[PDB]
Amino acid sequence: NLRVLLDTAIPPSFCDTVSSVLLDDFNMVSLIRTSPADSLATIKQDNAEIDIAITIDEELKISRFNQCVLGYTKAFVVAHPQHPLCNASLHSIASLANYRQISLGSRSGQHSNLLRPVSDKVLFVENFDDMLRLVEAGVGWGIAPHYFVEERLRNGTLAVLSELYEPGGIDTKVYCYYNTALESERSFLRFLESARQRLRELG
Amino acid sequence: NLRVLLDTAIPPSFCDTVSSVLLDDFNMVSLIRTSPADSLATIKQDNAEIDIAITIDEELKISRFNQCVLGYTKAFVVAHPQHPLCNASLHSIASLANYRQISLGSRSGQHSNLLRPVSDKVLFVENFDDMLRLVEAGVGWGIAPHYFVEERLRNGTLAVLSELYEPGGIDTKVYCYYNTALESERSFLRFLESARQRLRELG
Ligand SMILES: N#CCc1ccc(OC[C@@H](O)Cn2cnc3ccc(Cl)cc3c2=O)cc1
Ligand SMILES: N#CCc1ccc(OC[C@@H](O)Cn2cnc3ccc(Cl)cc3c2=O)cc1
Repeated sequence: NLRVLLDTAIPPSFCDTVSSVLLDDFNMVSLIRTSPADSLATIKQDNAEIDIAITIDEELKISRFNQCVLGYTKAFVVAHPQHPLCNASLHSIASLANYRQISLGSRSGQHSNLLRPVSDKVLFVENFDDMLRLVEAGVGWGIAPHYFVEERLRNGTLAVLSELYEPGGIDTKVYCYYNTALESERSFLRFLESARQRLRELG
Repeated sequence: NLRVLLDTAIPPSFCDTVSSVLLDDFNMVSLIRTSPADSLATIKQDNAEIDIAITIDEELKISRFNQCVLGYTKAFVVAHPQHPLCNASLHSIASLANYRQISLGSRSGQHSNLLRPVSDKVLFVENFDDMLRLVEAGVGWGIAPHYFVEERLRNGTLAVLSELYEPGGIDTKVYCYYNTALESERSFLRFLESARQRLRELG
């Protein structure tokens, strides 16, 4: 009985080639979604008995778990096309700390260095859809995975601000936190390669 | 009079296409090398009057400076080919926290989350050459830029441990910390693109 956690920032499609692989080796496989901001909070609860977590969030050592890199995914800073900072200049990008940010909140109330909001003017939400609702309505700017803002960008309903900061979008590591048991377990190594293979393709 | 800081982790070659560009626009251009672990410590000293810093080190806001991404470079965990952990398994990689690490030290004595040593058994050095001296002699393992360990790897004098953690080597962002003045300054934007172009090629 394997239990896998995937945060909202992982493409849902990524699951496709992965869950096939696990199911070839494991007979029961449970899949769980959390906010990127709740992933690590969740695996630390011992009763949660999570075996593997795929998440963008980073911490330097979780008691029962080793860490490794599955690959990279792109996220963008986005606002209402006629947001003040729409011109996307370097002065614009510096000033994100002053303008209202739509951030993912956390059960634990606390945030990693990676996921903490950057502005004093913050408005917390439980998922990216809620976030992008308020960003379309010009309530604030937010940062969200490619696969969320892909549609709304071509539709002209949202504008990118991030390009002069990180051209091509903000590259962000997809980490795999795994219960120590699964080191020297050919099942997990089998998963690890196909998972990497899969996430290279989505690039 | 421009003053640019490049840490040891930046390929020396990167300077080539860059310093040409700056010199087309700026008439005096001073180039300074520090340890990655001293880069940000240095620019914070006000008398240091650094205008631009190219460094792998990360912090969330430095008073007088904005941040952006120039691109990505690869670093590897390396040891003596017959180091205990030479087999490079996931149990090996987890155990790096127990075996002696050769780390870059810092004037400020303190380290960023990114650059802090991961093991209790640490031996500090001022540069990568000193580091790789002691790692060849099996004194410990260390992590160093590609361009340092490139030679010693083909020569069989050093072995990679990092592959099952991050296949292809540990991708690490090259950041550009720049004095706020240089936002809305076509000279700097001119530098910013060629710098990105240059560092894409070195990939
Ligand atoms: N232009 C610009 C640069 C810029 C980048 C990040 C900025 O802050 C966002 C922070 O609130 C927390 N953060 C950071 N990196 C993430 C990566 C991926 C994903 Cl999916 C979510 C996040 C995320 O929430 C601000 C400015
Ligand atoms: N196998 C394995 C995974 C692993 C990665 C880093 C590990 O820790 C190194 C730390 O001491 C501080 N660090 C982190 N990332 C760096 C990136 C580039 C460069 Cl050039 C230097 C550094 C660096 O010194 C340990 C294990």
